[PDB]
Amino acid sequence: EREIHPDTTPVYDRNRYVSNELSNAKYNAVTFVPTLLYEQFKFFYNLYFLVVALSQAVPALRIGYLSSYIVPLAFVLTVTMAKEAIDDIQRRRRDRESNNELYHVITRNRSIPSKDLKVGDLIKVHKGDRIPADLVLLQSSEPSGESFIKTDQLDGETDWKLRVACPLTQNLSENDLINRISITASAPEKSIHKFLGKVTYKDSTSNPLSVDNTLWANTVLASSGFCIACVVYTGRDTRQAMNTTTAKVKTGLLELEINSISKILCACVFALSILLVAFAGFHNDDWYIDILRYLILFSTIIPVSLRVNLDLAKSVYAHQIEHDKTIPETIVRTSTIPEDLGRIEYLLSDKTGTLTQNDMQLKKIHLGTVSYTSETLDIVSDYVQSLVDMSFRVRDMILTLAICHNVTPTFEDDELTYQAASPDEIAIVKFTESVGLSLFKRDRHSISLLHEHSGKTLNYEILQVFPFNSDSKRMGIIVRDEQLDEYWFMQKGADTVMSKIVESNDWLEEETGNMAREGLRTLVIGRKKLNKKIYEQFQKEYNDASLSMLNRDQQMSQVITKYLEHDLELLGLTGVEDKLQKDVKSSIELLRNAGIKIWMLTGDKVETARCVSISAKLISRGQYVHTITKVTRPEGAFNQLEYLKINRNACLLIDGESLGMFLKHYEQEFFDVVVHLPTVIACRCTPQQKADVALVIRKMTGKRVCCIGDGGNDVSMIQCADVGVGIVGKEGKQASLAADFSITQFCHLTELLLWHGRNSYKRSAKLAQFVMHRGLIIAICQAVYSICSLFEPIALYQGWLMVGYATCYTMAPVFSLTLDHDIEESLTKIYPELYKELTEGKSLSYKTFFVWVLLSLFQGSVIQLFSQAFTSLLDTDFTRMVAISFTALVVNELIMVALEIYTWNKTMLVTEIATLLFYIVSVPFLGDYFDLGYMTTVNYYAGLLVILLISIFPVWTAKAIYRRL
Ligand SMILES: CCCCCCCC/C=C\CCCCCCCC(=O)OC[C@H](COP(=O)(O)O[C@H]1[C@H](O)[C@@H](O)[C@H](OP(=O)(O)O)[C@@H](O)[C@H]1O)OC(=O)CCCCCCC/C=C\CCCCCCCC
Ligand code: BEF
Repeated sequence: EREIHPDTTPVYDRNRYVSNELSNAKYNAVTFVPTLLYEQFKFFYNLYFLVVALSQAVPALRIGYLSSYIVPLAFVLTVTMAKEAIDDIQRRRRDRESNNELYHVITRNRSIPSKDLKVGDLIKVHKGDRIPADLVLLQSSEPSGESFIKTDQLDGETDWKLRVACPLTQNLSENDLINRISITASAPEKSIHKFLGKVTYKDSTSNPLSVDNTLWANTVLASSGFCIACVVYTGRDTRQAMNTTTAKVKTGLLELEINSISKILCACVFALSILLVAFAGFHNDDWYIDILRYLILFSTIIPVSLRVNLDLAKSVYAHQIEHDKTIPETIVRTSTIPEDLGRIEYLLSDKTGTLTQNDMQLKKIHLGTVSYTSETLDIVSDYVQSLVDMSFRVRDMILTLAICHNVTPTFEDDELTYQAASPDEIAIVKFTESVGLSLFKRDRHSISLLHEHSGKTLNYEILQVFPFNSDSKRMGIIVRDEQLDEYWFMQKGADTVMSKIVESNDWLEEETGNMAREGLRTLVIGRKKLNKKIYEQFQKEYNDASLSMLNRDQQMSQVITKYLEHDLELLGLTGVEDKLQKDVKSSIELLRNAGIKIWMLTGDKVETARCVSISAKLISRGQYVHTITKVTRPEGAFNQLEYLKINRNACLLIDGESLGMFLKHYEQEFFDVVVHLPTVIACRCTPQQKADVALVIRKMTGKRVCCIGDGGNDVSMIQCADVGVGIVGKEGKQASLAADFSITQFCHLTELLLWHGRNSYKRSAKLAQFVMHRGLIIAICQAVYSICSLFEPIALYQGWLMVGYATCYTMAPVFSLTLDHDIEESLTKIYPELYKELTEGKSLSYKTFFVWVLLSLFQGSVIQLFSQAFTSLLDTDFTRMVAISFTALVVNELIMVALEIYTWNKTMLVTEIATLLFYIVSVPFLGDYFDLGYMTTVNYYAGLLVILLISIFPVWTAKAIYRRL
């Protein structure tokens, strides 16, 4: 439905149509906590500390100070809520910058910004004015023709689309246009190639509307004066918003691993409590309450400290990412999953924006005996300047390059600009202009040049034109010169098709083979000289062959083959290139060397995809490069079967429809094939299919899938991907406004993954190691005391020492791990292989958690038993035993932190000593009610030395042995 009339003031919004601000907002305040709380409190490693601190609801379970349980619970809750709210408001602030762009309007008022622009308010978009919503172009810049919009940031196609103003709206003028014109459009739907509706005028006047009559979403107007359009859809009705899935919160692999080991740790301490209660036997005979009490005692430190440490180390990780000057302006969007980087194994990359700047130029031109590079412009320049032995080759090559195309230049000011249907033509004409034979004027029935040096202006009359078309790959024109009465035909197209029409060309195959190896978009050009009457003979034949209503249109092809394109002289071939992002062709090599199966997923065409892939070293110097294009229906399984037969070592290049079919019916079989390949490339992939592939890879292989992109083409992938990165590109930011991370170019990803991610993961792993170690050591010490004296475990370290060990005395060196560096900043590039060592669960598997358990058990057992050996269990010596136990326990952590530190930074060497000397100011100063004997005699410190020596010698020796081996 949707009858839209200008003069929408009576129903201006008024809930009749949505507003145009596409905010990336989360958690409306009326449902902020009800969502965040129920989200974070479902994982066991959080529910554990919640259930611990929610004890003391029954008085029988009061293990100690209510402060020890409520305080840290509130601390973690408030810190998590604050971080989440800060991230949300920061995203809203950053998004506000693009929501209220300023758009000149014609209905009323001065220019009003977006979020005030709504259905049907005419926008006089200018030049590079990013379109705000879905438009219907009612009037162009008055060329009596069309206007161009480039889809660089909507579907990724690198070629500008053709859009034509509606036929009846070029004459109405503003007065009748505003008053009552009316239009209608179909209800919003997916896809970026369909449209339906009608324009309307007084009485029954009506005309059809088609995809070429509309400008969509963030498509950017290109190379034109201005145009008048009335928005049709807006507010999540755009073709950009409709093709994008709802955002979902994501969780880190490190969080999952810590949950999986916290399950085991809870089971372990529950088993220890059961053992203690059953061993004692006579503990009140209400053994269930006693095992519950012991469980609550043993669980008071580990999980609640783990959440604090992780959530306050994520802040350091995010600050380090956001602050580094080697990756400047890489502001992070999602504070969570900063450590997930470092365990990435797949990387689905976009082509347009991330890889190619969509800038193009004639890198090199070859025309037979020699070749000319862009740097050697001087020779061709002085050759062409004399246009008005090899001169007859080069001059005519350039004179044909400057005339055989579809470009149309226009002047907005003293400078000219190019409106053309393809960057290939744009670059060809730009090269001609640079070498001095600039195109200066264009129109039906006339093509002209402006000549440098001599200042002459050349005028040619195009007699017929054969536009570029798919499955033809040839474009040519018949040119009638009038400076000299000569007729010409000049043709341009793909070598694979033209090579059958060119002269002997004994060198063309060799040159093309050595040309395309660099990924250049090879094109060949030829000519033929005609006369006046022969053109008339051709026209008679072509006019007859153009008979309408007859199903013999191939007569025209036969005529052109007979007369025009049979023996074209070979002027030469030209190599157009895609300007890759800085340092891409080595960054890809580094990433692949680290073990990441870098793929390519693009919305572009197959030829350009292959050319960019070959240019970027994504395909090795020699590979099969299998092609699977336009396969439909299930019967394409023979392609995958032949791929298995080919036995790997053969890159795959697949069309978007083929990928969509294979991922639709042959999910598992296709995945089992593509997994072992070194690289996959997709072409013409719609925004949904990239997200589908990203989901399927993770679902099927378990590995983690990075995704990098820019523009609304990749929002659906970045949201459904892991650690999804966005690039804030020129002329648009919508992708970075929704990505998890942001970077100004693709070169940054090398450092963002190999160094920041790896260091984050290692820091978090070792920090969790130490937290669990310092929890289990005290748990084991209390359990050993209960075993060896039959007293309740809570007797040892009773009072303020539990708080002082949970926090304060020993938090600082444990947090100090998050400032270490595994390797220098620079040495990441020289040894990319290091990142591969994390490919397996080498840091948080049960096989390592149990080793930590054994080491903590030994440490605590030695501590407690040797304290008892150097003291007595009698209550007379309790205040001495507790001291020789607790001080040794604290020094245990303050020594083991220094034992497992890789590089000694200034902060660590300060904080370790500053917490040891804080403990020395601790209970030995105001703690006399516990942990106090004489504590000065030599027999005390000798025993402490012996305990510490026997405690650390195994870890020191093991570290030495396993660093020697
Ligand atoms: C509407 C919602 C309502 C909620 C409101 C809040 C309720 C109460 C708040 C808190 C409760 C208790 C928790 C206390 C901790 C607070 C932690 C935190 O929340 O995070 C905030 C900063 C982040 O840093 P900032 O302080 O914001 O300032 C930074 C900017 O973040 C940073 O962006 C700027 O640089 P770029 O990154 O942008 O380039 C920077 O200039 C500042 O503006 O948390 C932290 O500060 C985390 C700790 C920081 C790490 C410190 C050590 C590590 C760094 C480097 C190591 C190098 C070695 C040094 C050697 C020493 C030689 C002398
Ligand atoms: F090249 Be993608 F569409 F940003």
